[PDB]
Amino acid sequence: GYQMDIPKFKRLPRHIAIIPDGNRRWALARGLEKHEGYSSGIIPGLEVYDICVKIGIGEVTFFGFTQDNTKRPQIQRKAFTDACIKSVQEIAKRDAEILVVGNTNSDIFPEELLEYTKRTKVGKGKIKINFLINYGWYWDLTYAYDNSDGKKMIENIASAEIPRVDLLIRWGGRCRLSGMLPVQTVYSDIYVVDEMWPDFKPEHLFKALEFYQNQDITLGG
Amino acid sequence: PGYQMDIPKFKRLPRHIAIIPDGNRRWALARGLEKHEGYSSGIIPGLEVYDICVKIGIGEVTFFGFTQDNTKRPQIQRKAFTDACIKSVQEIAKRDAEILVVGNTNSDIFPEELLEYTKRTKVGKGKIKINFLINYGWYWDLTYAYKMIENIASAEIPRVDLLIRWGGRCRLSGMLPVQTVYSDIYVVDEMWPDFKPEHLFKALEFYQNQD
Ligand SMILES: CC(C)=CCC/C(C)=C/CC/C(C)=C/COC(CO)CO
Ligand SMILES: CC(C)=CCC/C(C)=C/CC/C(C)=C/COC(CO)CO
Repeated sequence: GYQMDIPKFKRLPRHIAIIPDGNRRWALARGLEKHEGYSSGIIPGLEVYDICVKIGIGEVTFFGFTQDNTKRPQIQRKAFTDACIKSVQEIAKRDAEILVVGNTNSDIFPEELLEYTKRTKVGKGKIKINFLINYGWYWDLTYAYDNSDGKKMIENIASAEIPRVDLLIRWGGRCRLSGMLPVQTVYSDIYVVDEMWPDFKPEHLFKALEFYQNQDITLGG
Repeated sequence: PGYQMDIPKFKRLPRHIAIIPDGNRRWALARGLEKHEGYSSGIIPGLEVYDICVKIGIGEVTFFGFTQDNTKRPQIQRKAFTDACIKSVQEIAKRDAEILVVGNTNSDIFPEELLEYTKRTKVGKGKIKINFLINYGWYWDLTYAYKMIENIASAEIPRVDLLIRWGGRCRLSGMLPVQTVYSDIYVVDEMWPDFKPEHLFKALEFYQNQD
């Protein structure tokens, strides 16, 4: 990417979840149409990827779009779907183990991303990058209720390949999960960046990691 | 002008508030008390939240009491938080509420005293729903189903609009994963025993400012 001066951390999360929210508000603030902000959301994700590789984060899960999101106008659906496709394809030009998780039994799931629905090594690998594409919390839990029993259910949710989230970072100033991986996020420390996702700065992630290293982790204990 | 600051008028209210009354052990340690001594100082704060919610007309409040995960803690701490949870429900039972306790009753950790409240119980004039999670667990809740999603253990408890957590941590600690998927979360840095009405007022200001 480009040269940064990255702070030293005493403790790092194994698995970060990213909610790249605020693209529509960012676009409206600059006098663009709501849907135009998604096309300015790709380079921020590449900056997150570059920082995580440099500091040695093992796994990053990006919130792409949910089944709930596909209720929005067509022009928005096309914009966020196009940006999700480009994002996965950009990580595919780099060093990663890519996994896409979402409901592939839908016309809404992009054909371009089917190849990534089993973990796929690109370049040298050595960081796990997950994308939630046509994901839904309800679809995720009900996958287990249908296809499992009892103790087995939890192990058989749709997102079962994605492990517990240590740190969840959300851009766009809202403090809410928007149904991201309810099972993996029961204990996650949540950090909210007030700036919209397209206004990403390395300091956003540095401040989130400073927050994480200051937390007492009990995982329900 | 009066003893207490007046309860503000809010332009938007949540239908359902979740409360995580965290920080009791850190509060106790900071005062030079033993870890388990914080819990008994967390009961009056709950009654203050109850009183304020009745005054503004909040429809439903769910209090995080203790989880199955929490019963991994030392016996002296388990007895302290269990005793304080029992007292809390009994104090609401002397007032005006529709009380529901949700939790795994199939345990010698679940207090016999609260079995009568595992079906929704109208006390006094009712007019507010008060829920307590007692020996609750997210894993127990989701697996209880064994349509299935609508038959989770906590099915009677609706979507949480606003979740307020004391003790400065921004995390759910497995509180109602299904009901909290879209919840707005407000964190109070002060430990729960240091509850002030302004904590709840600022949380409600936060909620009414959301889009
Ligand atoms: C690693 C890389 C390269 C990109 C990762 C970030 C990403 C998926 C950017 C695509 C833009 C996008 C649809 C963000 C999703 O925002 C959601 C919440 O607000 C839905 O509207
Ligand atoms: C409505 C009323 C009156 C009281 C409700 C609050 C209550 C049950 C107090 C009881 C003691 C207490 C605070 C327990 C909470 O501790 C948990 C959080 O950290 C442990 O996991």
